[PDB]
Amino acid sequence: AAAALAAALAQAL
Repeated sequence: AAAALAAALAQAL
């Protein structure tokens, strides 16, 4: 979950 959510953020921005 940590990685999944971190990555979401990265892509959005």
